[PDB]
Amino acid sequence: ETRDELTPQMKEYDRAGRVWVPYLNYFHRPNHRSPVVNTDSRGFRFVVGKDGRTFSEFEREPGERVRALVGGSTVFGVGATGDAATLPSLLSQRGPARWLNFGGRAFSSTQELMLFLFHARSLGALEKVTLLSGVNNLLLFYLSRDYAKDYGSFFATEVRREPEIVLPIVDHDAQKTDLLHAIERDLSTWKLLSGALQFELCYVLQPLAGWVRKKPSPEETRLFADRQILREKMDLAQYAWFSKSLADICRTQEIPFLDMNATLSALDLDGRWIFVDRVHLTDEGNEVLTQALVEGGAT
Amino acid sequence: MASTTLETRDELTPQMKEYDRAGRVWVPYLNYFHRPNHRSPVVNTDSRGFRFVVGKDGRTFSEFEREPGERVRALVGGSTVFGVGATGDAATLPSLLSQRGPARWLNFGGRAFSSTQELMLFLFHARSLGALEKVTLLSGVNNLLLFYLSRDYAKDYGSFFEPEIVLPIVDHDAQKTDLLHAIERDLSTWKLLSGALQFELCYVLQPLAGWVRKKPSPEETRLFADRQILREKMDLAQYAWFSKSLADICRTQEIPFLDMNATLSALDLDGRWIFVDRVHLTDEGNEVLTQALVEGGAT
Repeated sequence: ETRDELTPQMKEYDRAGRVWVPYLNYFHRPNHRSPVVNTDSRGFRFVVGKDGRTFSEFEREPGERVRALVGGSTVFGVGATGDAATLPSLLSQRGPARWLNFGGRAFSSTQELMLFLFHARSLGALEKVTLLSGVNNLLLFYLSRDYAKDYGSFFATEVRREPEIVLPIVDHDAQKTDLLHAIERDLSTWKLLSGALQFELCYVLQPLAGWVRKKPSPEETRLFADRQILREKMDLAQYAWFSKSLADICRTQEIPFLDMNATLSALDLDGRWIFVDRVHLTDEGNEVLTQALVEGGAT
Repeated sequence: MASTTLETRDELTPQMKEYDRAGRVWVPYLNYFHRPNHRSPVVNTDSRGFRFVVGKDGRTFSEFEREPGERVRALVGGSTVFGVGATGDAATLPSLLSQRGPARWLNFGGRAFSSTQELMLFLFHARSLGALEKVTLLSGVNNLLLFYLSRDYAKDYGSFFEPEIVLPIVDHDAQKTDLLHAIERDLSTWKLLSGALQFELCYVLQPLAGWVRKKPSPEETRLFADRQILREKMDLAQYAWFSKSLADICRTQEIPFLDMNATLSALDLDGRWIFVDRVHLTDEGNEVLTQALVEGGAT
């Protein structure tokens, strides 16, 4: 099969496993061990710095400079061939400061914020939190049958089981705007935490294959050939609206904003193998993304 | 068959019928909140499930509505803040505090909430509230009660009403210090919010009938006659440990703390009808509590 042929590492992200967690609803199974992916006792992915030095369990020594990359599966590094090939590892291997992997597979913006609030007190002082996010809230909105504007939603809302707070959606395209509220509210909270914990904050719209203008590599073409939202609902008009909408939110709140889809389109990636699927990145993808992050002042 | 009479609950506390019917809905992340737009003589909730507050001159406040110049404070907690046991919205603590002035008080009581749910409810709605002068937390007991009802627990997250994050409890009494972590962690987030939103913060251990020294009223004697968790797990030894443990957390974080159980034991309430049940207050109880809160400097 193509996925096993070209991206064999994916069989291991299938086995990594999720567990139910109160409030968060889910996180990664802790203590997972494999050559591709390793998680510590709280479910956080290992980070690899220089010469194979591994960091986990919120370990922090004196004088260490620490930063946090927060997001979904792009931050976790689904599609990487190893812990060392993920963004936090690549960022740690370059810059002065080490980076924490606060990526949560399939997390919405609200789960990203909550994961940080649940553990912030164990991390020490952070210089910079970079948020690499956005796409999941758009995706899971269109995968939802019901939605609460004030709270948002998350993927496995099979968890839920006359007046209600979570209301049925009648027209996803006509009610789009409602999903922005959760992002704007979550960003406002990050802004509050930025000043209180004295870290710089940057919001980065994560890359989506259909939104990056790039002649695909032979590998990509074959991988994508194997659902109507990620298709029809996520067209370039959608990108136009979403990107603009998040840039407006961030500007109003004086949050540096960086749209990685536009950044990757401006680079010359024609024919380069960047994606293992429409959402996830290869090792080379992470290398390029990291380069663009550093370059864009988001690190 | 001999004629049937009203249950002691319906005869002495008929308003409890309305609290049974008021309703509870599922909400993501919070897991549950009050059914919105509920109408009854006893209890009313707005479009978000928050209870109505009655200010001076019988004026009702809801929907986070605010006028220019208003001084606003927030009472955050569980069913004691919500006002289960009251005969009307106007007999609840936020209403009693708003009538006294100088500020109007929001009812951020969530029925059955844990400390974590209380914090999340606030983080989900804070941006809509405007400036707050003081948040008063009236809480604690539920985290203890829910810990002893839980069969499983994740120390980093808590709980509410192949490896795992949520671990089974082997001995509640021996693992009971685990529940302090969630309280201390949430309080540190409150402490952080108090600085960023510039409001005063104060913690009040909510009353529990078994923890208040008071010769029972005749109503209370009938009502209490009818879960050992209340019988043996919440004994005076438990009260001693819990109260002292919360005092230590609050002193470390420089948060003013008030043990309402001790405050009420010191007053002359012998024979007075304070408790609708072991956890819920009468109207009279809310007046006593309000006076104690104001005199204690917790408002």
